[PDB]
Amino acid sequence: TTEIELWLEPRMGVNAPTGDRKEWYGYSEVIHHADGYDNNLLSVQMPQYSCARVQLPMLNTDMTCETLMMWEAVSCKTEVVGIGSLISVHLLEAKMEAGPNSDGPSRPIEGMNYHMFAVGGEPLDLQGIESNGQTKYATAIPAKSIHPNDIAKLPEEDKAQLQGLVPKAKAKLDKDGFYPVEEWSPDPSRNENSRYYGSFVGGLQTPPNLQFTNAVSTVLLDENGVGPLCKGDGLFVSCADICGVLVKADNEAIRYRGLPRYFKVTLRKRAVK
Amino acid sequence: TTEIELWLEPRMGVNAPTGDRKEWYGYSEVIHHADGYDNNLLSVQMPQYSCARVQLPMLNTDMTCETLMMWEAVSCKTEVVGIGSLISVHLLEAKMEAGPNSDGPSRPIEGMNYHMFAVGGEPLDLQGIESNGQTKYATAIPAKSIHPNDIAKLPEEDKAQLQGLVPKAKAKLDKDGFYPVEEWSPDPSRNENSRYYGSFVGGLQTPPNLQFTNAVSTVLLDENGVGPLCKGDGLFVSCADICGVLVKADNEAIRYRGLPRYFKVTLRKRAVKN
Amino acid sequence: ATTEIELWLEPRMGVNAPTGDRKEWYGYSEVIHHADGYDNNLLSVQMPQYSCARVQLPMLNTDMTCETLMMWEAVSCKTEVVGIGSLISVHLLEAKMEAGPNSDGPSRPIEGMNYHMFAVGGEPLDLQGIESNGQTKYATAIPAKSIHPNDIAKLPEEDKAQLQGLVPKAKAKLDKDGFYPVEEWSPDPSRNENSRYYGSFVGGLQTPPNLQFTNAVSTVLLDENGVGPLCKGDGLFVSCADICGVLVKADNEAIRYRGLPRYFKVTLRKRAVKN
Amino acid sequence: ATTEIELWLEPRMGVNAPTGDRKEWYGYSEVIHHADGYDNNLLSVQMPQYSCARVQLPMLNTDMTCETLMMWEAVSCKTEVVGIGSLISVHLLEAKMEAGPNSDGPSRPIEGMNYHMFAVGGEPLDLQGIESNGQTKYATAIPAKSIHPNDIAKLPEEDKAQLQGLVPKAKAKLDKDGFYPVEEWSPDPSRNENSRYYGSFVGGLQTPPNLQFTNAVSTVLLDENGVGPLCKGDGLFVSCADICGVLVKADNEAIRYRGLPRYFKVTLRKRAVK
Amino acid sequence: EVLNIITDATTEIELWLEPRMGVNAPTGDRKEWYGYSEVIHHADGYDNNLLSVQMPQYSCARVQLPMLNTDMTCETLMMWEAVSCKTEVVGIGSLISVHLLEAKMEAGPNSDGPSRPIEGMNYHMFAVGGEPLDLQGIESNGQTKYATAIPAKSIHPNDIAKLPEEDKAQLQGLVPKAKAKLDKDGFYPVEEWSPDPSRNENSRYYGSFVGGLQTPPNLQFTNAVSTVLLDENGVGPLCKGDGLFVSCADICGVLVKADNEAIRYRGLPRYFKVTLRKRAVKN
Ligand SMILES: [Mg+2]
Ligand SMILES: [Mg+2]
Ligand SMILES: [Mg+2]
Ligand SMILES: [Mg+2]
Ligand SMILES: [Mg+2]
Repeated sequence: TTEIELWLEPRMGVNAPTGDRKEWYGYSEVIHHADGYDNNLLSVQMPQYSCARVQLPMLNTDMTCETLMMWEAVSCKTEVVGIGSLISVHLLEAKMEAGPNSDGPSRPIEGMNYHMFAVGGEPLDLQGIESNGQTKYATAIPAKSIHPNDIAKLPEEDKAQLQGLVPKAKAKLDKDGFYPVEEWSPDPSRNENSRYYGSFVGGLQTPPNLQFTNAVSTVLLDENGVGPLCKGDGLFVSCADICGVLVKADNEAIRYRGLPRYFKVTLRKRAVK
Repeated sequence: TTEIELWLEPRMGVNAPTGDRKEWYGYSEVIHHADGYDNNLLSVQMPQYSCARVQLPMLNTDMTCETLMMWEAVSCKTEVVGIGSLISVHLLEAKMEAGPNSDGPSRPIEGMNYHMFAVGGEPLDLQGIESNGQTKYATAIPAKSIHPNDIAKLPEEDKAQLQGLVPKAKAKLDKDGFYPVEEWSPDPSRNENSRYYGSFVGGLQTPPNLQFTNAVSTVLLDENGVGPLCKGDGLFVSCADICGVLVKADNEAIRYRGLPRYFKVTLRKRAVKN
Repeated sequence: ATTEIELWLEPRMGVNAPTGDRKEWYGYSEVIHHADGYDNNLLSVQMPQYSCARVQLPMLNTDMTCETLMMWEAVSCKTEVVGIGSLISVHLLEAKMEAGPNSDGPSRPIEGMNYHMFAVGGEPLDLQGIESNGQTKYATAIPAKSIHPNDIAKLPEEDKAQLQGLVPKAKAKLDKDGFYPVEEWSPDPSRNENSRYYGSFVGGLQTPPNLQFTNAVSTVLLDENGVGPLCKGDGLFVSCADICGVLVKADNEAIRYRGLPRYFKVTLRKRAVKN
Repeated sequence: ATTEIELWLEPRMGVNAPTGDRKEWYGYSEVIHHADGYDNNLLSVQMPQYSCARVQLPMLNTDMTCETLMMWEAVSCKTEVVGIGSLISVHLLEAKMEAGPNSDGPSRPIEGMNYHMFAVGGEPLDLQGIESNGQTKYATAIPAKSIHPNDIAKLPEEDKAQLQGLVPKAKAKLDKDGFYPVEEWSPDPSRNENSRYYGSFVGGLQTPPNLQFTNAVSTVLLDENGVGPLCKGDGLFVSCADICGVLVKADNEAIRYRGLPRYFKVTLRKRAVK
Repeated sequence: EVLNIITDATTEIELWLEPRMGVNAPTGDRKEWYGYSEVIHHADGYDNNLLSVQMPQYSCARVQLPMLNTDMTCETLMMWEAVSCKTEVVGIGSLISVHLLEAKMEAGPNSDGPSRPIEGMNYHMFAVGGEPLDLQGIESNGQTKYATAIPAKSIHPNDIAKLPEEDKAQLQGLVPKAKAKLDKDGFYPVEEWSPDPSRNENSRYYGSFVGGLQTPPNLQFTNAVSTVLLDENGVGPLCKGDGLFVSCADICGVLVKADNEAIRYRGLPRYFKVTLRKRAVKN
């Protein structure tokens, strides 16, 4: 038996409280309707998956032996923190929800809620897609994010295929704040050594629906009673928690809002062949 | 136990990234309110079911034996991929969700959500229906789609019957991207060797509600512990996943949007009476 | 010992046949306005009704005088609303456009009130009558095209406000297809001891319709003592009503209800009873 | 050994009888305006109330002084709201039309607040008082048409803001039908040991009413020790309240609450007690 | 070290927790709005200082249980173990009111219709533990201006983390130093403090949130359900010092002012009934 705790901070676009965008950590950069067509869509405008690898106590001195020991993740407790902050109606720079001569409340955080968490023994497998195959993305050296066609490398005239399923558009979630949610999803064709759980509610004004409790556990064992086996004695957790949007007052454009997620994974030892 | 994996790409109307409509693959053609009355409704304006038959390993050397082996589908995992892409508020040509002089976001994908998947040992049985019996449909040779009255062959003065249940309007889901969702539904009076599961949320602005996970399975065994029996060593898989609509900015017409679905079907060998 | 029974029930939303002047709106209701029943007489074609049918089962007993008889017992059923995919249409005929007045957008889809109920019993489903407005004016026909609670209760005109509560005399059996309007009749929970009914309702004019369809789900009809509905006279009685929303006309924004057909598959067994 | 009990509870939305001047709006409330209770005295007919009734059961004991006595024990119940189909009406008398000003569209259907609760017990249901506005003005008549929390707590006027929280003195028994308003009284969870109540609430003015009806479902009334409500005095007490939405008037856009009758079927058995 | 249960070994506890939406007492100038928050405007906290009365807070209370051990230096002692509890929000029916004082009218400009009912954000949580509930701090806006009084009427996450002004944007993520214990009624704002899942090993909390300004409130109430407080090992919270700690917060929606369309939060009281048993422990 053993237990592992850690926090995953949100990666909505502004992924660090530094630089010019310092004051909007935990948010995305402002997004307009023609972005990606009038201009190049920035990394800071695309909410990304969070990820982390935890080094577990190394179990095998000689890895050449036929019978080895491995950490097996049996269950997990996970929770999104800071949900109470979403009741705010005094949001900075946010649009007022009232008539022209009023002094009413600001728009609260509302809209798209995308929530996923994953526990596995190796990086999460991702499948790429594009809502618009010809969306213009900015490029920097080094790269601040990675998009499906950076791997599939289809000709520019063939990028409409990315609106369906491109088998070459696959990747591993091997870097935090690097894979945009709107382009990558957990790959159901793989992820045999991982468990992921996701839900999505669209719309711009949809009421956010979130729960939080410390009395619920997610069992990670499969039908055979075997959970994720941590290769290299590494535990891989990943998440994504878009909780809604903020509506700017001046031009009504939006930023996504994310919240931190907590993990407590319970592991046992298993002998493998 | 053997597992079979495959993807079913969406057939919303623009069913291939080729031609003039190449850039809107995975979407439908633009739809206006008077389409089908002011003109002929196009096949690219009607989302259709996706289907595929998978050839399984041949099991029998002689089909006249009283006892034969058949592949039995016992369970399945299925998932709609690309759900995170539905958060986009920078959609091409989409209507802006803000005031007249603003520079706000675009409408995200929202509206009708029609999600169904099916696993069987033979093509899925379909039942035809029309919301408007007198809807005008375009015709090409060869046909790009098939409609209920193409089989029922009712006189034009009797097509209002298709707004109810016309028993002669039956078909098998035997062609990918051919049977429109708005005209064909899984036939509950048949499909004894298939299992289908469907859900529908209407409206044009409804927030889409979707889930994705790899820790959930659907048991395909019936009350007698028998799953679909693959006739001719063929596993038949069907789906249709309308995830909402995109609203044009210039004239506010809509395109349906669909997403690919994945299948992992678990099968075993069963001996049956012949 | 065992038998299965299949049948369809076509919707009875008002226009109950693809014949006559209203032929093209079979499966819909007649157009309804806010003052109908007040400035004019409300028509039966404007009132969705329950669908019902009696299925003749194989005869079980020869001498009906015998002390011990045999009855068919419905144990389970599968039921499904077919044609749900047609509700995605945004090109509905004569429908209001869902966009700015100077656009060329889609039509309003079928949305709004969803009233879904099905029933299986050994006798006609017992109904209880009610009125949302006691003084609603209903058209009169001989023979009648529909029946209303006061046709049975027969209260004086000045006492019809009682029908907005519960009038015990306002009771009937669902004994005629396309005859008992939904807005006036409900399953009677004070009876129906030999029937099983399951119903749900979601109101509003713009509510998104929420419907499911599958063939891997059954409904067990046995009660807490393991007894299902016993078919009297060797007759199986099925009932249903499936309002899936409304259509909004473009010219004056009035509405029509819309329904879809429902399928039944009931499994029955033989059961001995005392006469 | 075992008995069954049936009874109907008619709604007490304000107009609590099909007699008098407000005869035609039985089953509804009186019209409610925003400034009512401030511009005037709020009427009892403007406040939906709980229904209740005591059902006399067969007498069991010839001497209430014996150490061992028999009592009726309610083990399970079947309850249903009737008339749900009537909520589809879009031709409500005097109701606001939901269409453009030049149109001839349908009326507003019944929608908005849904407050549904039923209770079964061996004695009157215990209630706890509250006020959303402590200084609400209530009309007075002799005999009283309803009762309010401060009629029992008897706080001075300048301290009535306490009733916007928890005032322990504002307690009462549901001992009179069409007498205790819903907006002032809730079931008291600090008591009601000999009762079972089940309630739900969806607010707002335009929320779609969501209701179900079936005769295949029962509610078990036993507690964790397998004991149900014991009927003191051989009397069974049932209570309810079923606000199903509001009607909006066309002329001033004010509202009436609308309720529906509720049916009860309670199964009882004989139990010996000390 | 938890041992076995001792089989007068049980007891029951009841109490009410009144809402602390900001106006936390029916006294003073804000007396008439007890159970509500103070009026809130969009630019509050930016062009002025946000007040304690404008920030709904958690309710909490300690219940003194019967003393179990006379000699606290004994090797084997006994503690109260909370096994289950019933909890209920009272006054839910009051939320049907459409004649709310000073509330905006929901009708056309020349009409006389109903007021807006209570609707909007719903935040409902309750917690039962053997010690104060652990809290984790956060800020929706890092630079929100908060009014300060001596003594303080509420506490904010940066009062503990003590970050410099140019680093308060970290409070929009997870600042580990911003932790506290729910040890004071009407003092910890809901919009800044959440139950800390990295701690609270001796507490059980259950919460849900539905946002938006016009969302229909959805609440239930019944006396026929219990919440089992035992963990996976069959051990409920152990009450250190024979003290039972109950916490809650029940924002049920907002009231919209008619004159300027600004809002007040509204809360309702919550009831608790905790069942406890005697559990042996090793000191
Ligand atoms: Mg695989
Ligand atoms: Mg069949
Ligand atoms: Mg009866
Ligand atoms: Mg008590
Ligand atoms: Mg810990």
